[PDB]
Amino acid sequence: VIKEFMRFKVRMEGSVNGHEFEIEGEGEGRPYEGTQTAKLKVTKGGPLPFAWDILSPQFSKAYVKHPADIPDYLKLSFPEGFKWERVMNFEDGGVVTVTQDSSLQDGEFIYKVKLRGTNFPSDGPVMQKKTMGWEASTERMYPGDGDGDGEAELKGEIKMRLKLKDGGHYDAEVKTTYMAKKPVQLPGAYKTDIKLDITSHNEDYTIVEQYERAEGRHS
Ligand SMILES: [Ca+2]
Ligand SMILES: [Ca+2]
Repeated sequence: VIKEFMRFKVRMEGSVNGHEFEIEGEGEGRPYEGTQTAKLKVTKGGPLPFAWDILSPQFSKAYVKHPADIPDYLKLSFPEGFKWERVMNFEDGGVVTVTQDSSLQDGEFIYKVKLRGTNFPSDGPVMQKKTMGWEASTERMYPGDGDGDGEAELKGEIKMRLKLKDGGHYDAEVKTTYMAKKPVQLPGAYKTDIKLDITSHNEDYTIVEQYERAEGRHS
């Protein structure tokens, strides 16, 4: 059901420091090559009064290139799909919590995202729009119980670093649990190398295009 070229549609509803917004977008990519693009539009609550960069990692793990000897748990979960739940703890106390549902309908992936950002300092780089994209990251994957049923799901941990417009960096610690909707084979521990670029945007980041390349490899 996962072809060599796949499209997706995404909707996000969120709030950051109480500012509510909605985003609708579409994407496409090559799931076995690990590459994908997305075009997002802010349909309500724009222009966003905070940095786009805290949203960009929430817009697609079916598109991670995996070697044949690492089970591709998230690809195997389809057509039913999977859910994920993420916490990002930023170094100045801001927090982003995300929940997401991924399914396959009419030959396309369907993503539904709910996001809540809290406690960003009013004078910090997120609320002041002083960020300039993510450095490449490495997510460390491992099987572990993330939902209290006693059975392992797939967990990931990332140390992420955002570049600052005025010079410097700004760090976040991220934990995600990925949960298949049907029983499928979990891998052992491995790592995923990820690089996400904003490839174009209008001046106020209400229409934004992203590109991501992601590849799983042995530890
Ligand atoms: Ca579990
Ligand atoms: Ca479970």
